Amino acid sequence: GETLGEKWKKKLNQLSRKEFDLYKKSGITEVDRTEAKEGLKRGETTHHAVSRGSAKLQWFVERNMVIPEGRVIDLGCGRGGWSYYCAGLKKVTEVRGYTKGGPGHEEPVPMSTYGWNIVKLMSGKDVFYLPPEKCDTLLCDIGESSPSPTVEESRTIRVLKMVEPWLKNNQFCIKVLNPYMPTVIEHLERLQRKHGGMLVRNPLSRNSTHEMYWISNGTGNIVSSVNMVSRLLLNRFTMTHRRPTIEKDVDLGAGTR
Ligand SMILES: N[C@@H](CCSC[C@H]1O[C@@H](n2cnc3c(NCc4cccc(Cl)c4)ncnc32)[C@H](O)[C@@H]1O)C(=O)O
Repeated sequence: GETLGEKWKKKLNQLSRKEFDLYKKSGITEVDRTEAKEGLKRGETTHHAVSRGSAKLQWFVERNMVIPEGRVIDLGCGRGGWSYYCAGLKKVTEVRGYTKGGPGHEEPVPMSTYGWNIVKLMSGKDVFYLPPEKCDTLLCDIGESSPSPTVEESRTIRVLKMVEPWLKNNQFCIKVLNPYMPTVIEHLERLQRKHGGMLVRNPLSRNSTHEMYWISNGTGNIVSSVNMVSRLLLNRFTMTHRRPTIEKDVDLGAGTR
């Protein structure tokens, strides 16, 4: 090839575990989960986001990169961070989340946070087998990291192919697990011409993944954005651990819509 991303990946795989754990959060942003974790351990059902995902999606929404509305589909919902977040938003009328669950996979967590009544989370659902449904907002956070970039290329292309029939001039935010492999870039470019949007790096993502998100509201050069991330992540190998920038987690409140 060999792409910058592929060079990054080789370096990452060389790291000792100790080096890996220091590198993965070096200079990133993260929300302080202390209060939420404690609440959730005690079975508290209000205010707390169930995962770091609520803040991650919030970052895109507060920047208008995706603007959830009407019927929201959340593919690979896990515990439900994206779903519960969207459920509290003014333009949102219904949230449908699908996730695999079972061994190796997070189950949805029931909560009584704001707007929980327009929300249904369904486990036991492999979205590769789901036929597309009409939706006003399509979200997808699927993509499992692997030491092998060709395994990740395969997973990423599977996701891109799976999501396309759900895209019908709607709002969207889709995880692209490995955006640097050449075949992925071709698919993304084709998809961009057809459905628009842009690839964006979220500052809350760990340095241990090259994930970027395809969001509906933006434009830009995919190849440039991907290389920018590869250079960033590579540069973060060169210095001692920079402690992450710590921000407040989201308060999702209580009550119905
Ligand atoms: N955003 C969330 C955090 C969510 S993190 C991502 C979540 O997605 C779930 N998951 C993984 N593969 C899945 C699959 N098909 C398999 C598959 C694999 C690759 C490509 C395709 Cl098309 C299909 N079908 C359904 N769920 C899957 C996984 O258990 C995790 O909870 C939060 O805020 O909390």
